[PDB]
Amino acid sequence: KTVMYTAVGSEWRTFGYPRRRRPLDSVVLQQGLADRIVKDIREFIDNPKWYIDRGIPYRRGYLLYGPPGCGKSSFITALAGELEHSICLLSLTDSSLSDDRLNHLLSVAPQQSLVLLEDVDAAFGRLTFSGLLNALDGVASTEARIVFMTTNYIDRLDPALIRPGRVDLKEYVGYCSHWQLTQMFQRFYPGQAPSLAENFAEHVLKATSEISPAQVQGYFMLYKNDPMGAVHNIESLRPRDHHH
Amino acid sequence: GKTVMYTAVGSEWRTFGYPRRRRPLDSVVLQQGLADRIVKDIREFIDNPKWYIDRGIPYRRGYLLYGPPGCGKSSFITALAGELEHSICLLSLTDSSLSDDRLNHLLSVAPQQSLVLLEDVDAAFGRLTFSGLLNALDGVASTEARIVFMTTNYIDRLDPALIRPGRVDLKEYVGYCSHWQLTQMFQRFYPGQAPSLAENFAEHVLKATSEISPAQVQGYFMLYKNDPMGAVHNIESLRPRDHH
Amino acid sequence: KTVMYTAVGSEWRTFGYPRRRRPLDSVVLQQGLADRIVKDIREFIDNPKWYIDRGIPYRRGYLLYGPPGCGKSSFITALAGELEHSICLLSLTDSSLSDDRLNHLLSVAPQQSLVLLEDVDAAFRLTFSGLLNALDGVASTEARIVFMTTNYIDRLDPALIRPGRVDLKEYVGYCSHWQLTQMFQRFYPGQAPSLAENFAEHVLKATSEISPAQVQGYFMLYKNDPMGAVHNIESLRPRDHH
Amino acid sequence: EGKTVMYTAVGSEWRTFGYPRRRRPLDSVVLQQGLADRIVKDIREFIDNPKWYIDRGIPYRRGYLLYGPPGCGKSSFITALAGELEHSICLLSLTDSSLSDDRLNHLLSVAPQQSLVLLEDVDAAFGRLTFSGLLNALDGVASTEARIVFMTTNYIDRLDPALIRPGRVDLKEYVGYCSHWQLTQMFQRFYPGQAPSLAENFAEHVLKATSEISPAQVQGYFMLYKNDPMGAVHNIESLRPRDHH
Amino acid sequence: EGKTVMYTAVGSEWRTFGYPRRRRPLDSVVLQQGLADRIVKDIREFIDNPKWYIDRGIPYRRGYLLYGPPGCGKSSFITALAGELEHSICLLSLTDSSLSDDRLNHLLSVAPQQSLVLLEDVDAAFGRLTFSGLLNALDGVASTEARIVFMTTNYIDRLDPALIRPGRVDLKEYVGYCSHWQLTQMFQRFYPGQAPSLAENFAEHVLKATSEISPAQVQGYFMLYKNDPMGAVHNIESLRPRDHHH
Amino acid sequence: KTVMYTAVGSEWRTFGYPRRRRPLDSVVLQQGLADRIVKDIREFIDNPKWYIDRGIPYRRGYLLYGPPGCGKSSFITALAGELEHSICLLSLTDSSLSDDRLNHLLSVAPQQSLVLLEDVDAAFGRLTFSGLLNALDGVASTEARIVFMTTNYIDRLDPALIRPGRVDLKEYVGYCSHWQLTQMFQRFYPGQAPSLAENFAEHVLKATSEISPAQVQGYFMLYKNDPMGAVHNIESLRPRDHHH
Amino acid sequence: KTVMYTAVGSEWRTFGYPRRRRPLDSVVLQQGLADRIVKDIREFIDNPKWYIDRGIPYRRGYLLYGPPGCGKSSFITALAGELEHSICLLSLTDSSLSDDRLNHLLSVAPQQSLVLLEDVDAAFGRLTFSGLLNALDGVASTEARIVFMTTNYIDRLDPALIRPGRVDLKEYVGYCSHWQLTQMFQRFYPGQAPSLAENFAEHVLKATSEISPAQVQGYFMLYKNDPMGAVHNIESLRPRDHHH
Ligand SMILES: Nc1ncnc2c1ncn2[C@@H]1O[C@H](COP(=O)(O)OP(=O)(O)NP(=O)(O)O)[C@@H](O)[C@H]1O
Ligand SMILES: Nc1ncnc2c1ncn2[C@@H]1O[C@H](COP(=O)(O)OP(=O)(O)NP(=O)(O)O)[C@@H](O)[C@H]1O
Ligand SMILES: Nc1ncnc2c1ncn2[C@@H]1O[C@H](COP(=O)(O)OP(=O)(O)NP(=O)(O)O)[C@@H](O)[C@H]1O
Ligand SMILES: Nc1ncnc2c1ncn2[C@@H]1O[C@H](COP(=O)(O)OP(=O)(O)NP(=O)(O)O)[C@@H](O)[C@H]1O
Ligand SMILES: Nc1ncnc2c1ncn2[C@@H]1O[C@H](COP(=O)(O)OP(=O)(O)NP(=O)(O)O)[C@@H](O)[C@H]1O
Ligand SMILES: Nc1ncnc2c1ncn2[C@@H]1O[C@H](COP(=O)(O)OP(=O)(O)NP(=O)(O)O)[C@@H](O)[C@H]1O
Ligand SMILES: Nc1ncnc2c1ncn2[C@@H]1O[C@H](COP(=O)(O)OP(=O)(O)NP(=O)(O)O)[C@@H](O)[C@H]1O
Ligand SMILES: [Mg+2]
Ligand SMILES: [Mg+2]
Ligand SMILES: [Mg+2]
Ligand SMILES: [Mg+2]
Ligand SMILES: [Mg+2]
Ligand SMILES: [Mg+2]
Ligand SMILES: [Mg+2]
Repeated sequence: KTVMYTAVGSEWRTFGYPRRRRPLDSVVLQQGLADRIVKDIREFIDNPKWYIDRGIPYRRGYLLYGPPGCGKSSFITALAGELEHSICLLSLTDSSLSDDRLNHLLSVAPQQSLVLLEDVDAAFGRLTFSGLLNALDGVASTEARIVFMTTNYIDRLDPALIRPGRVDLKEYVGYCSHWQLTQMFQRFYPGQAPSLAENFAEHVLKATSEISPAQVQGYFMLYKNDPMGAVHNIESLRPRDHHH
Repeated sequence: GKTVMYTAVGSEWRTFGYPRRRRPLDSVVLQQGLADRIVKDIREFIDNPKWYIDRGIPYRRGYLLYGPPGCGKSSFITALAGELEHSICLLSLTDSSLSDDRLNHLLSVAPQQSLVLLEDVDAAFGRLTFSGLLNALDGVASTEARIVFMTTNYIDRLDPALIRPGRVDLKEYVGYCSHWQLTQMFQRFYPGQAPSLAENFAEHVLKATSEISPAQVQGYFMLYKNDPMGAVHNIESLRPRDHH
Repeated sequence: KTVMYTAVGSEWRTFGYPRRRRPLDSVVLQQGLADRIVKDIREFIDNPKWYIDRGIPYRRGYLLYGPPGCGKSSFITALAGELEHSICLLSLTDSSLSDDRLNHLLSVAPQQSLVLLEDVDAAFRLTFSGLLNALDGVASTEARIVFMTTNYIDRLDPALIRPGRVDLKEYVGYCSHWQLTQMFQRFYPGQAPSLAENFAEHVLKATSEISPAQVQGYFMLYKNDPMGAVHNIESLRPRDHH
Repeated sequence: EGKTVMYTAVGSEWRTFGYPRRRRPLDSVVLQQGLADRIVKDIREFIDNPKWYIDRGIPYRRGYLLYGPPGCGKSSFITALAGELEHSICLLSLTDSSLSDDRLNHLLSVAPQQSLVLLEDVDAAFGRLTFSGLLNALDGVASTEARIVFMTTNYIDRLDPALIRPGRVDLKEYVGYCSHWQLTQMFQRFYPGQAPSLAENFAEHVLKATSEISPAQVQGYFMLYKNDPMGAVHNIESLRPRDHH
Repeated sequence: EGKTVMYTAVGSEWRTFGYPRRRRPLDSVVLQQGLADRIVKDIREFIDNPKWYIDRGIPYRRGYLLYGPPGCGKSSFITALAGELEHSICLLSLTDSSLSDDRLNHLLSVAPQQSLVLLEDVDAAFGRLTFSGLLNALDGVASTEARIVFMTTNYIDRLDPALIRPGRVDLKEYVGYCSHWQLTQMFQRFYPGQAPSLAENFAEHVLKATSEISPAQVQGYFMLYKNDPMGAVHNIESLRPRDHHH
Repeated sequence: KTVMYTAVGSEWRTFGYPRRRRPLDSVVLQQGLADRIVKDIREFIDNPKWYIDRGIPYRRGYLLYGPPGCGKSSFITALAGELEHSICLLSLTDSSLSDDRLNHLLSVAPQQSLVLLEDVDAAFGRLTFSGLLNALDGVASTEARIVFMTTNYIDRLDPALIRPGRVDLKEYVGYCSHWQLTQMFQRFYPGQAPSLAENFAEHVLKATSEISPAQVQGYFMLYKNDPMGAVHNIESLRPRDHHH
Repeated sequence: KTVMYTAVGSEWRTFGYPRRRRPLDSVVLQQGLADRIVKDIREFIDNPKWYIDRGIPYRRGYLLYGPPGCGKSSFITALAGELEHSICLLSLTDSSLSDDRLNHLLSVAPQQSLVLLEDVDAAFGRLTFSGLLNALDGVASTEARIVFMTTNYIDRLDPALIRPGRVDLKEYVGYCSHWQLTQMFQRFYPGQAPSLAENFAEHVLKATSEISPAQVQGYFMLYKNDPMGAVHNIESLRPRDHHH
């Protein structure tokens, strides 16, 4: 299972039921991206002695950035499941949250957890920019701590917030590649000819400029157990205005 | 069968007044095929949890009804709830007590077999933040077996991220009367008249008006109770008239 | 009598004494207007089955709009008396009133009452969407009659007063010839109709617009003096403040 | 013999303010010729004729607006009028933290009987009070009967017409700078038992030395010549307007 | 020997502020010739004539405004005047968190008898106090009798005429920079037993070295020449205005 | 020792330990300035009868003004020590401080104290301008009271705040004269030839346009017991930009 | 170990665990800078008598300024460890912090501690500018007190805040020199030929205009125990845009 924590005052409490792990394979990122992040984070988890020998704070931060519906929240959920880590949901835009409380919350994060700061562009007894920077990477910051940040708008982030030592790895999570379309078709319609996934991908890339994995999921939801339906109705993915 | 309304008191849902008489689905006249398409979609969602769990997809669905005042959004959602024997949870996003924390908890403890209703979601944009809403609707901590309905008169005011697939799965325009809605409404208000008389009413209404809401048609029929010939003879009164 | 209720928190409480009913006849609207509103509201009260058979929310809303002093508040008082209804005074500009409280207040309105929203233009704590959804939304209750007033209908959002929120909109204006003769005959009973005619003709020549409130105020200067009223009409010709 | 009781609002209720006050005699306030008589006649006709109102279905309420420049008789007249009618005065401040629409409605409904409710400087008003709350308290569905309201302002042009329409304000009176008649009347009150010809001399000369003079200025001048009517008549050039240093 | 009691507002009531103070002698405040006598005469005539007011139905109240530049004698005169009349002083701050229209009305109604209510810097005023609340407290239906109010300001042009009309303010006096007469009078008070000719020498030379000089500046100058009248007369060029270091 | 008081509500309380007196001689003001202020304040303390005979409020106020680091706070500390006076630290920018509280605090100041108002330019329930003027010199002001004000910005002070009777003596406290440089050198390096102090002063005034006593102190701190070091490294006092 | 304190009201409390000391050698500043600050601060700690004899307040202040990720927070941590000093974390942007509380907090700082004001540019019932100046260097300031300030933006600081006697030593902490690159390579890859560190430094300075030590650390983290990898992949440090 994957345990979710939320902040209640200065302490972390479980949020609802332990959740079924989303399998990492059920999230289709651009080719090699999932492997690169998993390798990076396993190398961090496996090498505390390398950090302590060199006097380096034993912490790592990740930033996933890009358009809505491309896999940021889903990937972090699946990654937590893959690493048997829990997730601490830390809201930076919150009445009770002070610099003092943030420092304490980061210091008492359950072990084997990812601290998740969603939509960190929207932050900027209340939090200050300097409080956030010094909690993430300052004199009092604690060790064995992994932080994930997300944003739709990396251009809005102050460079100081995401410099190495606060964010160690930045990854763009984008609209579907050819490879993501064939991989997603094969996951939703297992045991079809690879040639049929190819047919689907070629035609989607000709009917669209940009398509999110969320749109691809939503389309396959209209053709449950109907792979030929999925391949025949691709013109419906051509963008269409709202009614005015 | 009745329809139970819930409102939020703190972090919990409480019944709001009496159980209400179900509005029959047939008493709401949407554009041809629209009601059937939404009922089919939502029954397919309710009937297929295993399809979602097998593929690791969050078992949640969101609906947006958009369009001008008086065209059937609130009445359809009431009737739909009745058809599916679902209750309705009335969630006001513009509300002093509602924080990101409370919204997360309220969505997590929604009565089973309920539609969470967010009316006028354009008017939303401690207290609630835009990121808190997006992450409650589709984020790491969002709960399963959850159906959300949103409405707006102004879809052009909504941020794309709020209504992307995975937050909103189906968007439907609910507009001014078609020819078909006029004949269907005439036959419901004046049962056992010749179809030719409903036709006469529809043709003449569409020549006297550029746009007419179902609410206006209802209001007109209210002046001609049990007087179908009255309704057919006084259509020039629907030609728009200034306030004094 | 007519009972007035005001909101205390989420509940309705009586306001002062039960009031003497104002007779409907003592409020003089434009010819046919009062009869049309009474007929409409009695048809609503008498026809719940017509609504339920067709699946229509059993609710009706009224908007009276127009210049100060022409009969909106007085008519609603008299109408309540005529229908043996009470009145619930709901102030939309009020510190304690939230969307939640408004919903609950409309749901526990005493039966056989008119909910009165005076000066509904001045509302736009309560949100616009909260008001619209209380008046006509999923949780709105049945057997409910709402009256709205405004001096400024052009300031109202169309969504607030669309059919299903407001079912009947009526303009309440400055005196017609007919209102002037009817008012003269009520204030000076047992005079020749020709004397009411003399009064009306001369008032319409001395004035561009005159409210019933001004006509009442004028007759108050000539209590039991109908000849005084007919002789001093040039005093109604508009005169600046100093 | 009789006194005038002042009430102020404490929460939703009226309480006495200090001592019962000695009545100012109506004759000690000198308004323009006929004005005091017209207001007294109007208000006595209202007090004496409840049946006329009830028979015709008309709300048994009356409102008065006194308007004009500072120091011309508005507050002093209302004090003297209250004394003449053996009425108390309820001092209602519309600019006040605690005052809501709800509290105003309740305060007007429990006003001591035989009182004038006084709204001084009603131009300066425009939880907390709203314009609609004030209009509906003064003349709306829940307004109470046997109620007399007096409003004052220095600035009638700032008042919304809806606030002072008939049924909220029934009688509007301008209270202005001294007429010839007010000058002779004031001289005769401050210097009783002088020849009318001496009051005439005073009035003619004051109107030649001044464009505008308030009764408050005339009172202030007579205060410099207590028991000295010839002094008052001889020093009128001192009333010619003079800059601040 | 008499003292002067100072009161401040605590809520709706007046309380003594520190010790009873030594009376400043009226003669130790040097106003322009005749000004002090005119104010004393006016205020004694008010105190002595309640019957004249009651017979004519006139509110038994009087208000005074002293206005003009800093350091010319407004606060010191009012202190000395209070002492001369054996009156106490009520210090009423109009710019104050707790002060409402209601509280001001009550405070003016329970002012200790034989007191001057002092509103310093009344230009700076313009729940919480409103303009109408102040006007109606000073002269309105509920205002109380046997009440004397003193207002001061450096800026009379900033006062609304309604605040200072007769019946709120009955006497306005300008308190200005030193006349020739104030300079000779002040020299004779600081250096008793000197020839009038020496006070004359001082005054003539000060008026040639300065455009404007406050009594406060003259006091401050004499403080440099305690018991040294010839020093005072010899160092007058030091009163020629001199910039701050910039 | 010198006792420091701070305001707690309407009353004065001791702040920490009694402090070692800074010797007056250890503060080097422009030639004759210290002597003129000491003479003035001793003349005030010694002459209450002169004030009472003439009816003059027995109060005196002082304003020290000028650039940062030139001796205002250190002089007032040393002066208090020389006169065996305590110091009352009155902050005018303070949430709790009302007109009422300021009046009471000035009236109950410990006897034989200087009331110190630092940075009086920065002031302009809560304090008002009129409250401050009337506390300093008004009807209820108390006697035997000495106030010191400081500012870096005398041009920002309203003339009414610092008129005679509120402020009786204004003194500018400026950048080093030749005399202050030789005096400071002789204090930091006792028992050197006057010629060496001269060498130091001449060269500092050629390398600098403006130098504060604080800068001279800071320089001598780099050359403790090294007077030749001090004389040899003067080019280091030539102004240098920040790395920006 | 190194003990961290944070403010709780008017008093200092330990923050989590005593931390492992960062060795001073693990922080690579520009050549000679570390030695100059250590020498200065040891001279201050060792010479109270020199201060008391001359009447000089026994206090010293330090300002480290420059771009993000160049060694300000790391150096102060390591310096505290080297001097066996604790660190008091004082947040100037904080709801509860008044002028009064700041005065008291500076007066009861644990002995043998550095008071740390991070991001002092961001400060400018509640703290005022004058309150801060008078706490740092005023009549009531306490002795045996060491303050460190940092900023990314020294141009935003008012000169009065950082004048000698408030700040005694200002040091720029910048992007990597040639010397910092060879020193960092030799620390991360001990026992390699100096010639290899040289190869690394020359090539990094040709591929970059500016590189922070934080970026160098981040790069070496990709080549743990792979010095030839570090030397071969330097073109990867050439700046690269975020995906738009
Ligand atoms: N790369 C992906 N592979 C598979 N499913 C995906 C992917 N991206 C999105 N989805 C599906 O689409 C929905 C949204 O995915 P999610 O990861 O929450 O997107 P996101 O990038 O966090 N969006 P946002 O918060 O709006 O910036 C979920 O139901 C996912 O299963
Ligand atoms: N399509 C429809 N079929 C039948 N009745 C309708 C329809 N649309 C509106 N009405 C009637 O008109 C009134 C208002 O309908 P409702 O569904 O509440 O509108 P809405 O679209 O939610 N309006 P709004 O909230 O102002 O955007 C109710 O009395 C309905 O019975
Ligand atoms: N049509 C009318 N017939 C008889 N009396 C009327 C009429 N209109 C107004 N009045 C009288 O004038 C006064 C005001 O009437 P009312 O109905 O309160 O006006 P209104 O339109 O509600 N004014 P307002 O609130 O300013 O928009 C009352 O004293 C009524 O008796
Ligand atoms: N018409 C008048 N007759 C006699 N005395 C008057 C008259 N008008 C003003 N006074 C005197 O002048 C003073 C102010 O009178 P008052 O009636 O309070 O004026 P007002 O018009 O209310 N002034 P304001 O409140 O500034 O608008 C009192 O002392 C009165 O005695
Ligand atoms: N006319 C005067 N005669 C004698 N001393 C005076 C005079 N004016 C001012 N002083 C002295 O200078 C100081 C200020 O006098 P004070 O009466 O407080 O001035 P003010 O006019 O009230 N100033 P301000 O409050 O700033 O407008 C006191 O110490 C007085 O003794
Ligand atoms: N004239 C001086 N003689 C000797 N030391 C001085 C002098 N001026 C300043 N200092 C020293 O420099 C430091 C600050 O002096 P201080 O008196 O606090 O300056 P200030 O003028 O009050 N500065 P500021 O508050 O920024 O306006 C202390 O360490 C003093 O010892
Ligand atoms: N000069 C340096 N030598 C060695 N490691 C360094 C150096 N500068 C930064 N680092 C490393 O990079 C990270 C950040 O260093 P740190 O001292 O916190 O930066 P800073 O200058 O305080 N940054 P900032 O607060 O953003 O202005 C830590 O992981 C350090 O180990
Ligand atoms: Mg997301
Ligand atoms: Mg609706
Ligand atoms: Mg009305
Ligand atoms: Mg008045
Ligand atoms: Mg003064
Ligand atoms: Mg200082
Ligand atoms: Mg740092």
